[PDB]
Amino acid sequence: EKRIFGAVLLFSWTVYLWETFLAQRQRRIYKTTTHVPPELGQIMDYLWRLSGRFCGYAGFGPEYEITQSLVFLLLATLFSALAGLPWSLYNTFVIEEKHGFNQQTLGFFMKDAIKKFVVTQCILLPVSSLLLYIIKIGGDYFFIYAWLFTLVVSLVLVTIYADYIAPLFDKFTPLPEGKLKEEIEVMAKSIDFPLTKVYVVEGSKRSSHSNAYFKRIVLFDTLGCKNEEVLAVLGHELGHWKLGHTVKNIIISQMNSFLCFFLFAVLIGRKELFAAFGFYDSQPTLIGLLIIFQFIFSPYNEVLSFCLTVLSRRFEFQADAFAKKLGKAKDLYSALIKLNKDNLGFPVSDWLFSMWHYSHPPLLERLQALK
Ligand SMILES: CC(C)C[C@H](NP(=O)(O)O[C@@H]1O[C@@H](C)[C@H](O)[C@@H](O)[C@H]1O)C(=O)N[C@@H](Cc1c[nH]c2ccccc12)C(=O)O
Ligand SMILES: CCCCCCCCOCCOCCOCCOCCO
Ligand SMILES: [Zn+2]
Repeated sequence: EKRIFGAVLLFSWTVYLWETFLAQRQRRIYKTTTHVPPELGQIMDYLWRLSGRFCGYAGFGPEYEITQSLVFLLLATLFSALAGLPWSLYNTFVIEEKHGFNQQTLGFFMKDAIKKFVVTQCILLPVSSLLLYIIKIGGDYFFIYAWLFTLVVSLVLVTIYADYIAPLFDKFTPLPEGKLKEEIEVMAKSIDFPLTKVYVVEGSKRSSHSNAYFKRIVLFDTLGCKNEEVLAVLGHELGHWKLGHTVKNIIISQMNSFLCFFLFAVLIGRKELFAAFGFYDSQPTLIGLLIIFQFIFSPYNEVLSFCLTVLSRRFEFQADAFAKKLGKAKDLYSALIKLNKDNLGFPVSDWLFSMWHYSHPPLLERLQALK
């Protein structure tokens, strides 16, 4: 039990020191690189027991484990929401305000935060009661049904999100008739993309930052770029579809989900895993998920994150190359420079920090490839 606890905590500190090291190398570049390089002249000018206590003053005794688990889920997410709030306010209303990006008031910010928290609970708790029940009621192969249920939930959520969740938080409007709407339609036909409707999301209610999303096409209103540049960026986006990157990501995530539920099944009988974290008299299923998925699986989670980051960089070069294929390299080149400027991206990075962290290859590497 001591080896387990100690190893989780030492791994945490080790990752933290590695990431502090990397961050320092990147911060050094910001303080050091004080004029435009020549490669760039043309590019820029306890809680558990507390939850039981709430349960028993409402008339629910310890035998009601899922109930206590749902209380814990509420308090844990509330605690994390509350401790994140000072930081999010400072980033939005000091950093983002200072550099010209924030567009929202404090009242919008708090309305938004409460709504996101409520909607999260509306989905999280019912789904959690069922998943926990499934785990309890189906071994020795419970993990197959646990996996299948999370796959179905994931599928439902993704299928309803556009119509039923997203409009609670953002304003979507059809792209107006004009020259851009028609060239998008031409391009979509050209690749057999069954384009249905083009929408514009009013991101400017929040921020002047811009970002294109991956059926329907949704474009930020802050995306700005002239029409031929929007089209090359769409060309790139549609490359993620033609090349099957989205399907590969879905398969990876469900294979990973299968593997973790299997290993959870292997490990969840080990009472030493619970004792490591102060659970002596009981082994609640949810606490089990927490310990195994977040603490015990720690090294695997880190290696996989890193592997997905490398893969992501590879997919981005491939999507750029698909837009080149479509004949849009010159416009994509232009588009990436202008978005880098509107969003104030700094186009020099430390090679180690960027290898570890960047899901998108540095701008200069993307421009060279488009040439
Ligand atoms: C051609 C480009 C305008 C659109 C293109 N979008 P795309 O790569 O297809 O997809 C984006 O990146 C993926 C990693 C994510 O999984 C997606 O959710 C999405 O954020 C892109 O290169 N996005 C980069 C570049 C970028 C767009 N807006 C930004 C704002 C700040 C910094 C960088 C950007 C990004 O996500 O960052
Ligand atoms: C006995 C092994 C310690 C070797 C690695 C040092 C870990 C330091 O990271 C701490 C960073 O996080 C700040 C909060 O933790 C402070 C306590 O760290 C003391 C490490 O013994
Ligand atoms: Zn992309």
